[PDB]
Amino acid sequence: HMRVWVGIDDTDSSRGMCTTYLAVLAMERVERELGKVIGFPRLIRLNPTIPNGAVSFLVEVDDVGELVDVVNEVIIEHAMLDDEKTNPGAVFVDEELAVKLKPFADKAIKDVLQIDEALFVIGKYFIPHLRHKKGRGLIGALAAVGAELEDFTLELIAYRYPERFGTEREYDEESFFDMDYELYPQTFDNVDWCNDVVVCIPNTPCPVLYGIRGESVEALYKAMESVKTEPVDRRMIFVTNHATDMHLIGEEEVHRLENYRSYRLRGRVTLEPYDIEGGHVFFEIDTKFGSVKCAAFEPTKQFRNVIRLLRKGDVVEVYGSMKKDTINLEKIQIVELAEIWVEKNPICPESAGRGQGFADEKLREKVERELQPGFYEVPPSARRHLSKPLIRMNVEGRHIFR
RNA sequence: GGGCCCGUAGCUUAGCCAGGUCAGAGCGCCCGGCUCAUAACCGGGCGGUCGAGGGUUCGAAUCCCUCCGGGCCCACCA
Ligand SMILES: Nc1ncnc2c1ncn2[C@@H]1O[C@H](COP(=O)(O)CP(=O)(O)OP(=O)(O)O)[C@@H](O)[C@H]1O
Ligand SMILES: N=C(N)NCCCCN
Repeated sequence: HMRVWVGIDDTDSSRGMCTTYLAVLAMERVERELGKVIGFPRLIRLNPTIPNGAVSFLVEVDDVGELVDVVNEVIIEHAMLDDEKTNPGAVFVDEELAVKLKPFADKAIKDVLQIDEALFVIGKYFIPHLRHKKGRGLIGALAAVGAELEDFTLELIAYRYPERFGTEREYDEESFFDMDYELYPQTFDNVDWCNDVVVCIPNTPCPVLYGIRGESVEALYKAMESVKTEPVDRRMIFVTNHATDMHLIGEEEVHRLENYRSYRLRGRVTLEPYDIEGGHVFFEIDTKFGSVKCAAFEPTKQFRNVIRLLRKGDVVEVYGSMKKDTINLEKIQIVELAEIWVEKNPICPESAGRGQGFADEKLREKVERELQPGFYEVPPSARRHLSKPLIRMNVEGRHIFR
């Protein structure tokens, strides 16, 4: 007998699968043909700005030889090897040898690595593996079996029947709101009571019927029963880093701010908020690094109404990814609020010269602002996987748009 | 005491000094859409009679007259 971590990534298509499904089909066979799969499989999300999830599951077979073969099959039948955007990869790391990968995984969640850095690893520990085509999978693969989970969450992922593949998903929508209604926060980020959307029911080719996140088996269990939906074929719970901010980089730990990575910076507003056709807002804040601009895009919705209130001077904390040199707000902290006054010519009942008063002074008044200090985030429909929703953070000044 | 600018939908604005698609647009906004993808025009829609008052003219947002509201500059007195 042997304990071994299986890891899979990049296997679906722009019309194929959900890599998580294959990992389940691989689990099914392993569970009835080689041994026993231990605990819940993990769905680890890697760097989200990559030019993205991976799966892993700890098994216990008698013979790793066969183990590989089996998981290779599923990968040679239920995997879209046709498309060119799909280059699968598989790893089998001995239980012990897991932790010794946490770094490599950390590096593939917060930065950008090339296939070599992954081969270099498989080599350092001579790790049984499966490359297909380019096998750019082997990156996520390892990463998935090395991802550290200090803070984690769960996700109940349901799948439809193969024959019901392609059809538009039916479900008594409303049953998810009765849902969110009584478990929340417990089960969360599943719906948007504001933008009126049921965010956990994808509209893709993947067999994924629904997908409910929460913080406990208890909640997920109650939830799965409490909701009306089309027949559920398979169903599995995944431990994930979903909603953990496990990709942000602290400004207190890097000199430059490269593109394709996520951070958390503090700064003063320099250039006021503004729009562009599309509802897209922008504003430049001053920082330790220098001139850094922030985007508060439209899908961000109800967030913009908060972003536009920022005035030159305000001290704020921006949470987001850096692309096009801009930091895409996932959330923002209003540290201190800068006061702003306005000048006006007095009246009897105007200006008469450069130095020749009017009275002598101009009417200076302190206009009260509305925007207020605290943590503001983007509403669920706009939620990013890794992005940690505030309902989870323990800090004050939280404004949770449910 | 004189010299100016500026005022079009809730905002920010094309048009205006070459007066005859008397109304374009972006944001917001109401309503929908999209997402396993942070996302640099996603859609429609309501909405203005062009600061007010008057004159010119077949005709004015558009040229002219003044007023209100903002707001600026140069002299001068002392
Ligand atoms: N840090 C990183 N740097 C570079 N490539 C990375 C990376 N982390 C992951 N990758 C690679 O990016 C590719 C992701 O492909 P997929 O896994 O198909 C996207 P997915 O999001 O997993 O597919 P899906 O959208 O159907 O869920 C894989 O090659 C993965 O190994
Ligand atoms: N709750 C989920 N399973 N998914 C919600 C994703 C929302 C952003 N697409």
